Amino acid sequence: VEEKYKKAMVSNAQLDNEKTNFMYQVDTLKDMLLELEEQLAESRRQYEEKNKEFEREKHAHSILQFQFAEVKEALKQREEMLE
Amino acid sequence: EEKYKKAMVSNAQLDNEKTNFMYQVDTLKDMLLELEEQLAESRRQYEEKNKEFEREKHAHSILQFQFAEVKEALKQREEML
Repeated sequence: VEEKYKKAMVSNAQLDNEKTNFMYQVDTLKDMLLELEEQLAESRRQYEEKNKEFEREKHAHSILQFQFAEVKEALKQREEMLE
Repeated sequence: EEKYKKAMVSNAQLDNEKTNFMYQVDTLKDMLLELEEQLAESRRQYEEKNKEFEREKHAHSILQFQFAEVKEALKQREEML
């Protein structure tokens, strides 16, 4: 039937166009997904590299606290010995 | 009225393809939300460390000066012995 087949290929156009829109949609989201992955990986590097600096510092700093508390004591004992 | 069979088959196909894309949109949307959550956290974690590292460096300087003074104040009482 002319009219049944008409509506059908008219529907075929409706669908095929709705489909490519959803297609263009998922790909758009897919891109965003990977874009964010890139950013997240960037961010993880930063944190890691800072944390590494912060450790080197906290370590070095901790070595001094030791030597200082050691020399502070000796100093106190030279002032003690004379009085 | 003979290809009308195949127009309907092509139609049901397309409809279904549309549905599968729909589900994809949904789950991608979820993933994305979960992701900026993570990204944001990471960025926040960085910001606290950078602060933490500035604090450390700063304290580490203060000490370095104190040590330098107390080690030179000690040399003048061990060169005396």
